[PDB]
Amino acid sequence: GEWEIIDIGPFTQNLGKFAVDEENKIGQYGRLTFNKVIRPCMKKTIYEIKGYEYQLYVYASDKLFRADISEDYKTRGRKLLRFNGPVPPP
Amino acid sequence: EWEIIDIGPFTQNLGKFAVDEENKIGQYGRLTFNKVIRPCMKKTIYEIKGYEYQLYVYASDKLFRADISEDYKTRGRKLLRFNGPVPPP
Repeated sequence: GEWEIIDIGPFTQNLGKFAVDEENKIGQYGRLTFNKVIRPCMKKTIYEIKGYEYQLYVYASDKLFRADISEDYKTRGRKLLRFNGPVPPP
Repeated sequence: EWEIIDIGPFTQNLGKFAVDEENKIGQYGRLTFNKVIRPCMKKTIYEIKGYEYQLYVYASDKLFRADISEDYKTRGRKLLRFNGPVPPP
């Protein structure tokens, strides 16, 4: 799915040390001394839209072509991937 | 993952862009755009942005709940929340 349970090895423990260190920067508690991270540890893989791809039946010089275009999400920057033809009508 | 969109002005505008970019390379002589017809397909491309972690961490022998965000591209980490003390899982 999008959520995953990971193990409590060095990488996970190091996350724990990071939490405590950043918490001491704020100070909502007393200076904290890192002990250990215990199970369970949850990992959420965050997905984001990069861009889009379009498939298009397009007439040019009275010839049927199949054109594909990629568009970026943030910038709407467009690019032509492929342009083949003539091809048969749907 | 695949989606059908109508052949309205926006779609036609994609057609105008495809022909124009083809003229720049030129693998089909000078072409003149006419129109785009059905069906038009749209595939939405997703990419990993980062990660969020839920931790049970002992600090000064108290059990806290910590949430940390980690970015995919930059490896940048941030502490989102830090509550406690909390009961053992």
